[PDB]
Amino acid sequence: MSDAGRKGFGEKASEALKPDSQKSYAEQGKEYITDKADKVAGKVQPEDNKGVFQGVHDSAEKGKDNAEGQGESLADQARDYMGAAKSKLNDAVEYVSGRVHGEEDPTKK
Repeated sequence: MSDAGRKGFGEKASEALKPDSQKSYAEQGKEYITDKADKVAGKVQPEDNKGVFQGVHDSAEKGKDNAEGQGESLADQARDYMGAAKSKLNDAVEYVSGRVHGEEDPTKK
């Protein structure tokens, strides 16, 4: 629940959720075009052709998908990790400072 500039983790975060690496998208895209060249061609009425499904199915071609300013927010996941480091750290330090000088010999050399 937030939205603002992030640290170096931001870039990586967006990369993690996304399909990193080449992914199988390589084939997905290619096949996508090949599928279009078939519809655009088949849709034509040359000296010989036919296809009633090519029309009713052409409706599926629709699909733009725009952008928007909503969804998840790493800012919420960060505040959780950060705040956890404080409580966890203060817990260790208090123990360390108490051991270095308290729960250990006087160290007389």
